[PDB]
Amino acid sequence: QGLMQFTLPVRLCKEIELFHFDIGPFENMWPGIFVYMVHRSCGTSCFELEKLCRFIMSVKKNYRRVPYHNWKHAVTVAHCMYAILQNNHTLFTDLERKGLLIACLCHDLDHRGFSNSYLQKFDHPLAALYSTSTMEQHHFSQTVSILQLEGHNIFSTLSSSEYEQVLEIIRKAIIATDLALYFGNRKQLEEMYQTGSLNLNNQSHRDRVIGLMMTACDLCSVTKLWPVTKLTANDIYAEFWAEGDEMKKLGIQPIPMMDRDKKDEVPQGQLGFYNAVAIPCYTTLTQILPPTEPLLKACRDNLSQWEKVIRGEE
Ligand SMILES: Cc1nn(C)c(C(=O)Nc2ccn3cc(-c4ccccc4)nc3n2)c1Br
Ligand SMILES: [Mg+2]
Ligand SMILES: [Zn+2]
Repeated sequence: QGLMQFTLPVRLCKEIELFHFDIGPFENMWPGIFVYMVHRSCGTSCFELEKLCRFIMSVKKNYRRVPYHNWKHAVTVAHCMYAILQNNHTLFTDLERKGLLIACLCHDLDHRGFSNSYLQKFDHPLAALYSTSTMEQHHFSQTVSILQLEGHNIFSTLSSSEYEQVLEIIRKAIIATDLALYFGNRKQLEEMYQTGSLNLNNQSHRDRVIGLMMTACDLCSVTKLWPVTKLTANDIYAEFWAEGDEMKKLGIQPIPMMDRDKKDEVPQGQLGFYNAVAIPCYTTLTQILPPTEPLLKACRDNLSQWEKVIRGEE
């Protein structure tokens, strides 16, 4: 009988319920922040704590020391999904809520800071094992691996068929973080909502809405207060530019997003992205799940902050 709660300090206990929460620069608190989120989202009974803790720590170990796709990203993306699940209490099964916080913390396992594009032009062995969504099939592969280490099976009290449902929600959730897949997924959801045929009882439909949720959580840097958003931009471009450096070494002109000699275009490159991906993403999500409106508001605040960078007012 487990009378053992995690409690956070007052400021965190209050801020962590808000969508724009920043998990802070103290790495050693991030595991307690995740367990706290599982317990409130899912219950104290969801996972054997010894097993949960061991799993968290093996996930941490299999994230690399890159500027953006790192352990802090993992925990950030999982906090966004917690906030979505907490403002949509009744819409999700017990299994989706277990699976989705895990999917979020695993979604970029063993990321090296390179796009799928660069793996295919480098001719990386993972581009032969997996032809599309290369890094994403790999992240799911790494998650099965850690799940199958001794003491690390956190679903060990699910039946054979419940266990297979959760691993299938985790798989689809990780594949959907392939931003190449998002454009189609969002248009479909857009039509389904506007012709009125979107049904949350239809598993193929649920699967699209989770997919969208995964895109929203993954991109949640654009939904933070401006000082966080802006400082996280530096880390994103530090990967993008290292990737352009590697493209130039293969003898290919990278796109300007990856070319550090084109740092000047960055504010205009963020507008493109906010208009072409982020605003559309958080728009369709608010339409399907009205309580996520604060992600769209925050996103429109950061688009307005980037227009102010261009008009030389910062
Ligand atoms: C959060 C977040 N998650 N992702 C995947 C992104 C992203 O993809 N951001 C982007 C998109 C397109 N861009 C074009 C340029 C750019 C720069 C200089 C000169 C010219 C163009 N910069 C861009 N940045 C952001 Br934010
Ligand atoms: Mg990813
Ligand atoms: Zn990610």
